[PDB]
Amino acid sequence: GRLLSVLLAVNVLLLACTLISGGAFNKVAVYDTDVFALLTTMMLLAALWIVFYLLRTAAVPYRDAHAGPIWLRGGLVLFGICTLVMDVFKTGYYSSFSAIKILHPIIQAVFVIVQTYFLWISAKDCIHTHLDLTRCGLMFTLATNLAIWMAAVVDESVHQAHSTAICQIFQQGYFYLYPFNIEYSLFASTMLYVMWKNVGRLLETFFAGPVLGLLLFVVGLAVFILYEQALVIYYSFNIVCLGLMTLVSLSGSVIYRFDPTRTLDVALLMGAALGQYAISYYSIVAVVVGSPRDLQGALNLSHALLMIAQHTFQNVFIIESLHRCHWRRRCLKDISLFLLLCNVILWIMPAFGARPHFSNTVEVDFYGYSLWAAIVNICLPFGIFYRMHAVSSLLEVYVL
Amino acid sequence: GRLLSVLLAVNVLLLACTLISGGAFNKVAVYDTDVFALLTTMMLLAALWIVFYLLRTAAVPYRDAHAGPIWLRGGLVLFGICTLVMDVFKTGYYSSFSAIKILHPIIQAVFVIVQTYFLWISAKDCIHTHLDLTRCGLMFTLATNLAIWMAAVVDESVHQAHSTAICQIFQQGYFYLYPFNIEYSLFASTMLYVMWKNVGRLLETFFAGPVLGLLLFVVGLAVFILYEQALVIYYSFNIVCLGLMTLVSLSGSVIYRFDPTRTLDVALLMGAALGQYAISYYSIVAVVVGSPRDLQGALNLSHALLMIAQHTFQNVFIIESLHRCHWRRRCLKDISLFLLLCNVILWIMPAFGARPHFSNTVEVDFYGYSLWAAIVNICLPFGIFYRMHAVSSLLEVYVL
Repeated sequence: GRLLSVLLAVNVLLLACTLISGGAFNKVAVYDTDVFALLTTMMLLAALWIVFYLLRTAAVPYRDAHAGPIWLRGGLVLFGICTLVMDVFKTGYYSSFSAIKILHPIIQAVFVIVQTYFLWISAKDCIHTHLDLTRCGLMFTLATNLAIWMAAVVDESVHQAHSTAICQIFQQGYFYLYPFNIEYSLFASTMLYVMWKNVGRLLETFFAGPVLGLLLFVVGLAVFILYEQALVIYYSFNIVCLGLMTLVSLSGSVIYRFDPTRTLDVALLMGAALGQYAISYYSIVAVVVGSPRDLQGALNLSHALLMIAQHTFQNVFIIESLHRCHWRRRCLKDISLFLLLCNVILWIMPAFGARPHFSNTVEVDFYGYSLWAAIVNICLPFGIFYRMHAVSSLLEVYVL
Repeated sequence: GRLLSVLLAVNVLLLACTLISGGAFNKVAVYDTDVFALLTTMMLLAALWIVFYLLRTAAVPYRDAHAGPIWLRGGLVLFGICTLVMDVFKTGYYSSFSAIKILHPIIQAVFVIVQTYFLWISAKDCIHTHLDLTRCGLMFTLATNLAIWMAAVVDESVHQAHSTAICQIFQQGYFYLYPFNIEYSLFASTMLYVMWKNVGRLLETFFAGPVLGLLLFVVGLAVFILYEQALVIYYSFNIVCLGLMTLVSLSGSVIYRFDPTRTLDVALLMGAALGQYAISYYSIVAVVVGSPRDLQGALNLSHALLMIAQHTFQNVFIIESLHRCHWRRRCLKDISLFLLLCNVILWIMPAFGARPHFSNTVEVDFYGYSLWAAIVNICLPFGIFYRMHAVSSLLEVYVL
């Protein structure tokens, strides 16, 4: 049943994985035609099951509470809208001409609309019935989102590596919104998995931190808009933000030392941080084996090490605060604010920034454009997910 | 605790993964020096924990029964000995000259000896104490085996793609035993994971089948020794063996239709079959997008489809028999014998055969030598694992 559903998801996802990675990395010709045909079939079958579930459930005597956190649902709709805009540019590019290539955007739009509505209205639904059928359907939808994710990463790693009409605005706009589509796939997959296990079950502040964060929030805005090289202040600000975050988060852990449903929260928090760990690890290798000891190289190495340290210490601080000061209660409510404001800026740059991010120029010549682009496309969405999860967790700590 | 141990394993394995895949696929120079330094550190720390566990346990009031099946332990020792022989060729190649390169074989030999002894004498041990410390140690050892597995696959996919003294016998012999080392890593990882969850818990035949299998067993021997191209009888025999296996396994399912601790057994059986599914999927793509409709192409496509069908139907037959004929009880004991004999030959060819296997010549020009070799090295060990698991399961069915 559950194992069968898992096996099904894995087996069908494995079939998509070889089709996506076999027809794109072969030598004779790029066979992406069957990739779109299978992807269209997956969403159409996934959408058909979803509407069937909606029709037959218009069952769930008890409702979950932590299954649908607002940050998860909000990101799904925000990236779901971006996926719809991406599909508009998808069809807008198709102003020429194969048939399944044109079909793919429309069926994708229908699937994302239906899936977003279904997840919004059934995020915390504890299905007590049709357990056998729904588990396969939920897992099939989970594999569908991961199949789109895998295809999107491969498609991005091919067009970006290899770099008619007004299409330029339609093409580049379409290719700019891919990370948002990948973000939607990651956001849809985690909530589908949350519902899959949720089947057949019944269950005052100081005036120094926020101002420091707000100026960092304001200065962080002034940095990435400036670039919309010969600049080293982007690294300087990021080091200061990460360095301050590392010390501030660590200090909060010291204060606690001086004086349930969380399992998924830690797993998502620690698991999503692996995306930045991997990027930093590749960055560290590229600077100790590649570029010499220069200003840019030293700045990149310090930025990667500070990213690792900040992720680790913020994670341990959030974990400790989740488990749990006459004058330090206001301080504790103040530490969370500085990190929360500093997490939003560290969310904006990777998400809304350009695909060839500034903070990676050595790992470009060290790993090549294609390999480094693939690594970034695989890992950075986990960084965005971690940023949102950390913002939500810091809001929870402030509430507590 | 358990999650922390998992996180630890994942985090340290992720660090090894980027180091192995970053220092080998970069552009300036192949930085495998730090790969051996980290790998040596991992086993040395893993070996130190294992002997520490052995010394302090020379605790476990109750013993598991299905945790250490004989096929799992036997394969570990068989491939553990092969790993020791591989390490002998490893040091035997080092008849020149860096320092850690020479150290790596010796520490690997110590680690494999200690780990094989530890797994043999503690396969079914239900650790009721030191749960926190042992779980991290078991998971760290699990990541150590996977780190060696990942390094072995990358090392194999690099030397094979790029193709002094008598070393030729020392080098080629060393490079021939890599799949056995990878097999040991897969075998060590699964039993380490079996013990990780086993912490803090208290729990007559007919005369037509065997002769058909025995001649197929004998003929199968006569095939692969012949090659130790212009030959198409290897495909002809494999199709006959797989075709007969597909019909025989399916027929056994029909007879049943006419009239607990297994969760890991199905997961290992179905999960390991993914290795052959992936190889077949890549083979199917290479023949419908690449080579035209020729004798070799049609034979390869039929072989891949028959592999998929045989794996699926054998899996469902084994699963159904695990859940569970006045004159058909002898038949049921006879169906298992034909598949069991036919699984041994289908085990011998991928394991003891040459690295450029005969059954893949199109997926060579379609995917390139490097990509196809990497795919085969990733997937085929799962096929060998599945063959052994199927042999053990068919023996169990014959006993039942």
